[PDB]
Amino acid sequence: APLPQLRAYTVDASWLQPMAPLQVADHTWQIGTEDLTALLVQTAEGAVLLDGGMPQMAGHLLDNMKLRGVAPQDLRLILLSHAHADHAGPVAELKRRTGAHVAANAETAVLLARGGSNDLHFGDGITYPPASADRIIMDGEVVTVGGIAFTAHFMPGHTPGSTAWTWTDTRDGKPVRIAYADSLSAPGYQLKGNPRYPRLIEDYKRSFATVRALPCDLLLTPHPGASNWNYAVGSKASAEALTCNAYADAAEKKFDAQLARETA
Amino acid sequence: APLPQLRAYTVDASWLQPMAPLQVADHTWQIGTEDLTALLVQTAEGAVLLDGGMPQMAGHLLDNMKLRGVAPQDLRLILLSHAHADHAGPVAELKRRTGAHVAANAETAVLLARGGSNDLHFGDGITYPPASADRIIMDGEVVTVGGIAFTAHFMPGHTPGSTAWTWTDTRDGKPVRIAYADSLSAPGYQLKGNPRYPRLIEDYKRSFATVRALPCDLLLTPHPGASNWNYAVGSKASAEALTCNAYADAAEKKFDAQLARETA
Amino acid sequence: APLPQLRAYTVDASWLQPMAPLQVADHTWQIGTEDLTALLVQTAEGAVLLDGGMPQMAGHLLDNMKLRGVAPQDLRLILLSHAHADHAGPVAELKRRTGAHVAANAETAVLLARGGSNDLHFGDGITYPPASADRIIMDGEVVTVGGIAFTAHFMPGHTPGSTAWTWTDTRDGKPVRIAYADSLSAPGYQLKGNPRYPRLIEDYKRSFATVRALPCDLLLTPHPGASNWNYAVGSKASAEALTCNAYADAAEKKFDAQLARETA
Amino acid sequence: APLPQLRAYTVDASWLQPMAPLQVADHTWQIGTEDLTALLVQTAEGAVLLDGGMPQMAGHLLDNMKLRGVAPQDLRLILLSHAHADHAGPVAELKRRTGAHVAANAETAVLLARGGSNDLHFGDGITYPPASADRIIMDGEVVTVGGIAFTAHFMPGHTPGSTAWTWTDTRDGKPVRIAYADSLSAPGYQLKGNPRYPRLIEDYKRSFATVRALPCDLLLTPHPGASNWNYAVGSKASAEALTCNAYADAAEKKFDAQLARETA
Ligand SMILES: [Zn+2]
Ligand SMILES: [Zn+2]
Ligand SMILES: [Zn+2]
Ligand SMILES: [Zn+2]
Ligand SMILES: [Zn+2]
Ligand SMILES: [Zn+2]
Ligand SMILES: [Zn+2]
Ligand SMILES: [Zn+2]
Repeated sequence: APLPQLRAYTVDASWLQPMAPLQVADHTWQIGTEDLTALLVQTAEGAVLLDGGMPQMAGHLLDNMKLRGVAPQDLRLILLSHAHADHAGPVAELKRRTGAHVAANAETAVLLARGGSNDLHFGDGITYPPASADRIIMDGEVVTVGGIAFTAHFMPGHTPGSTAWTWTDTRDGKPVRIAYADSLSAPGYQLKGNPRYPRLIEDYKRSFATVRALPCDLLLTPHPGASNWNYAVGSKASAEALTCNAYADAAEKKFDAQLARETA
Repeated sequence: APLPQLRAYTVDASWLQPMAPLQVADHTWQIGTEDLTALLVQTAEGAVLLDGGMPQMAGHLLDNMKLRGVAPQDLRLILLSHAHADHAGPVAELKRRTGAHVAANAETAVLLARGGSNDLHFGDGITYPPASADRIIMDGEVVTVGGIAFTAHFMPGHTPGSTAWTWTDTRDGKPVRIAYADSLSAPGYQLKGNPRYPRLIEDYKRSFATVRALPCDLLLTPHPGASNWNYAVGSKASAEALTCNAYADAAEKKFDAQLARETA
Repeated sequence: APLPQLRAYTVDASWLQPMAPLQVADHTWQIGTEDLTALLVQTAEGAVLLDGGMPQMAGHLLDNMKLRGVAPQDLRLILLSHAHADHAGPVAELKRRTGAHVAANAETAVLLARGGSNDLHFGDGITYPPASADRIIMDGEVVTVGGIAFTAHFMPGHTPGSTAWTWTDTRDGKPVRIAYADSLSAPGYQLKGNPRYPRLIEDYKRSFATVRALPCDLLLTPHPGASNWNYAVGSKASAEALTCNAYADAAEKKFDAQLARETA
Repeated sequence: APLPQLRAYTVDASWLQPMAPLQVADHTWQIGTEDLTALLVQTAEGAVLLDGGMPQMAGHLLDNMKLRGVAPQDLRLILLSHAHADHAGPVAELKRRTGAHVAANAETAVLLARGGSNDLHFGDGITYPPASADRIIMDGEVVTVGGIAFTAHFMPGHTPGSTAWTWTDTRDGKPVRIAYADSLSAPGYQLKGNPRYPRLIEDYKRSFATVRALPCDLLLTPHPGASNWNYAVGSKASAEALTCNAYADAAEKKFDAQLARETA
């Protein structure tokens, strides 16, 4: 009986279903797949990418950038929600092909640098090509590109380095406060007495409160279904989207129920 | 008028004054200099080093280990308070010469990896040879070597990755709770509205409360004068040592006064 | 039509077929699988591992070390032939579980650090958990553990960092010169005018001559079939093994034929 | 008697003497100091920097780029001769302030990543802020920016990763072959039987032959005096410059004399 073969990270088909750019605000565009968010922000001094999706999405992202008039060398910065394979997947290839820099907090930087391996909960089950962060970000630090200011808000739990990003765009010149909040799920995590993450419960509980207080007129999430976006229906995509409060409340109720189940 | 020459990091002579090993408890020894702490813990399965001091102290540390019967290959693990040049200085050389591993949190790992350069407050003024952390530690995580359990307690402020370490030794078989608490100083830091560390004040304030609640019968600090140790007087070294409460209280009063001065 | 799913690196079953330790010489043991070499060298000051095989072989290797009386903390050093997933696969996990250091040349170190990704020929098709090299080795440099001296011989081609290792063991006290020579295959490589490896042909040709001149009484290779070893037949495993000259000659004839085919 | 204080890397004043940009060819400019080369190549798609000089030269380089009409974000790529502090000094700061990428061979990448520490000959005596290489280059590989093609030629000896760069510029539309050849000095090196560089002599001897055969109408070197440039005399700076043959011949004669002295 030989040792088992390695298994690939397979995902639902809708995560891999390309879509054309969908405008979110004057400078902000969804350019990922129907079920994975990847936000392009276009400024007068270059573009910013927030998340990339799965590793095989690199070519799709570059195609959608080209549709927006963004050449590979116009991509200045890549920001991340968290460094799991389904959001940071293509970062290594994008850096090689664009010359962009990556900015991340220390926790995200170290997980990105090992390609998602030795994950606190998944081990080596979900890996991707490693990448190096070029700028280390602190909680509340402001990153500016072309006059648009992105503020980082640390929200540990789903990963130690999970981060929300806020910025103000316009909608026909009128200001709109966008919040790109990270996942608050704990998929199959051991929550209580986890030797690799002893303070996991306390971090999640603080993070629910962080998300509740974000300045936000429009909430988006790395998995669009988590904030009730439907990228497939085009102009009506944001009709049913949740507020920050409703997203945090829904996430905390699932968390408390999962914690009670684990206890029992 | 040419550009200025580079300047070396020069320190008080007492920081560089070697001393013979001083026993702290049954398994725990101070083996650094009169004014820089470096703790050796000897177990049945190898030795642990907490801090190393300045870069030029590598040979002294190895000599003092040899006096304790610890061969270079018996050093299993290096733990750190924080990754400034006067505590993590010799880590790169010690790893090369012993085969030890380094364990650190993500913040300390990334600062260690750039040799203290691009420091949030010191820039490139105080650098040292870079080293890589082999094990990333989470807050409250327990590291065990030879049955002795070290628990990490994150106390950000002096650096983002500043860490206290606690363990229980014996004194002639009777248990003694040791706390190696990091610095709580802010030497020349901009505290308020610092763009590189927006939440510095909140982190320090939480850290004062963390240090107050450490389980501790005997407090030690990377700079021994900060907890009123006097390594030079041998057996009487710990006579005047502060409690955790007194150390945190004294540190917070200096912090509040410095913050009021900066305001004015 | 969605993007393709990621594909796992699947290998022949015999590569994953565990075997008990097979003695090669007084201090040297094959402890990998029937079709992947992993050599354990036991000295008076600890053990050395040369190669590890596939990522999922970490537990098997630790089990076979335990059968030899080698505890996890007795493993001092890991050396590599080359940093493809089928030889460096488990290195990251072995370092975490043993405290060993890894020594490698600069080329191997950088490929190991990206987990085999962005391979000059395979792209991201064959990746594994990244690891960091602790000691960088130069051509002809001698690494000594417990009195046993390993000499590195660079033989670029299969990877830029491909390395042969030589050492002298005994067979009942009588000296035997062992050569662990790396692969000389070019599986599906573009050899001529390769933009990522412009001097590939010149490097292979020099490497054939390097292997021919190795001091060698007993040749072993990362893939045992390449030097006509048969690990499955126990005591007769080395009966048909090739000399260094015959291995290099056979490899060069395959290389020249492949190069003529590519031309045509 | 305390341990010695750390010593700073001090250099001759002329190495730190700023100068205004000096045109070398239609697209190529010397923008470093009177005694340290730093070449700016301006293309239609951004600028390339070859070497930076000492760590404290970062601000000067950015000022001289601005005089040439090159904004910080127009700097696309940094190439290096070798990763000693007097040529790679400011690379870390330049990357942070420009968003440029660094391309280097594996040897140079690993020395750059440790900030020049653990140098084969200098130990930790001459360090600088570490930086990460973003693109790894192979011997003979071509790097293209804005249509201008740079070819790497490995010339190990002064460091293992020492590299010459060649490209074709114009002088009023007429082609001129430029060679930026690395140092061939061995300042205070142990050449024979060096345990850290066993094949040093063979590498130098091959490198002399590599430099002799470079395609070259105009030779430049990281230290301008080595190829008889005089940056201080402006238009006459290149009057007495050596050919590639004369530079290699002069370097080999010094090398042979130094080797005979070491023997005696
Ligand atoms: Zn996730
Ligand atoms: Zn996800
Ligand atoms: Zn400090
Ligand atoms: Zn200090
Ligand atoms: Zn291979
Ligand atoms: Zn193989
Ligand atoms: Zn040099
Ligand atoms: Zn130089």
